[PDB]
Amino acid sequence: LNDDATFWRNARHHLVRYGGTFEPMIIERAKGSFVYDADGRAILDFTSGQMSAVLGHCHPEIVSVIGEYAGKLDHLFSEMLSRPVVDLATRLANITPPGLDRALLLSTGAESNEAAIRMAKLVTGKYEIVGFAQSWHGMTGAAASATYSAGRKGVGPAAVGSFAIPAPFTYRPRFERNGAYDYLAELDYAFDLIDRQSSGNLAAFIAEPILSSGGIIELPDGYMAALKRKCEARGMLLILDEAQTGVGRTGTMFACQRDGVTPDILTLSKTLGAGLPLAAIVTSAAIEERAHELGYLFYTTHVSDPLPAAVGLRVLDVVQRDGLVARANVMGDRLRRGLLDLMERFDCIGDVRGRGLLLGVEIVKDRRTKEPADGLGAKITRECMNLGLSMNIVQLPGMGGVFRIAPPLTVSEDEIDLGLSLLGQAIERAL
Ligand SMILES: *Cc1c(COP(=O)(O)O)cnc(C)c1O
Ligand SMILES: [Cs+]
Ligand code: NA
Repeated sequence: LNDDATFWRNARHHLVRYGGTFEPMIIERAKGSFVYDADGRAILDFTSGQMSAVLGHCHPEIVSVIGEYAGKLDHLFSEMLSRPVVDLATRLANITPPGLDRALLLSTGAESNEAAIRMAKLVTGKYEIVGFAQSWHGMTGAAASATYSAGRKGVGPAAVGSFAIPAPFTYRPRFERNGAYDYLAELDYAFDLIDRQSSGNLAAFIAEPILSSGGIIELPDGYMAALKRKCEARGMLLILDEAQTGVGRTGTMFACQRDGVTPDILTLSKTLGAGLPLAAIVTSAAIEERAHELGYLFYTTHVSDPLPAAVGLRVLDVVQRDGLVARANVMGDRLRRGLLDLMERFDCIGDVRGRGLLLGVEIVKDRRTKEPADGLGAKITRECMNLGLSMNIVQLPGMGGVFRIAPPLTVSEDEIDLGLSLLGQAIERAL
């Protein structure tokens, strides 16, 4: 049972709390689309762990590659190359858009964004970084300085030159022109303000193609292209953080492929490691050559470690051959349809958005007022867990609570249906 007195005693006495509250269960195993508590109760994992397990839990091919390299080639001095590293870097060059040629293999998402930001500052000779007002790029210094959805208070100044602009959000538009939401004009207006504040040192703009922590805000048609042009006109690099959108989750191998806009640097992490700590940045040959000429440094314990690289390569092999990018579209559309059906039934569902298997459901009190539903969102989430459905709701000011729904790309039709059913029941009893 989950009530193990000594487990909870040790947890309270010895864990640093780091945000939120801990779930009241003891997870003892995980397999595929489910995690199991100490009573053996299966819980449907509708967030793929921490928005990361694209192949689901304990996929046999990952188990196989992990054990193989753990016993054969594990960790190396960072100046020593090995085949998993060169193969993964080569695969990444080959599956990312033309213009992204060279990779750096790291461990975490914040870390990949730090490497990208450092590279942009170095090759531009500048230091100001612009991100979105509802962004999430990680907890470490430069990534946190460009993170606006949370965490900026109580911990002193952010990095010098940190700026944000509003993200285009079609469900809660606040910039009108000719009686309609003109998000491109909003983007111009924002950059004019950036330009006036800048010391003339804009190095890069960093962006998630779909803002996850910020409420599953998808950049609308033509926005990314317009953003890239704002960067080009200012000699800024565009860094796209695909920690959650990359590796097929949104229905294309990388979300940047949907808009056809190729960033100067692409960062990958959560979905690349599929649960394991592996991350990466990919950039063009021209930018990498210039960074090298200027002495680029990003040396870490695990940079180019063969075991993580071997895992990432197996993850890409599985996604490609089992056609998991396509599954994200088919299971994603099945899930979306089911969510829209719930929306037909429940007035509290104000919006269903997102792409592929990265969907968002926003809870409101009034669909006309779009008034956030205080407490209802939390209620629904608690009822889901009681029903055996693991969910996550994110709450930002001026917005209703948003469920972030991201099941493994290996999720079955019956599992999508089970989730939709448990969600409807949870709403029914939360009301
Ligand atoms: C998870 C996340 C990060 C941070 O990755 P960590 O491994 O937590 O440092 C970076 N970018 C996005 C968009 C993420 O959601
Ligand atoms: Cs290493
Ligand atoms: Na490429």
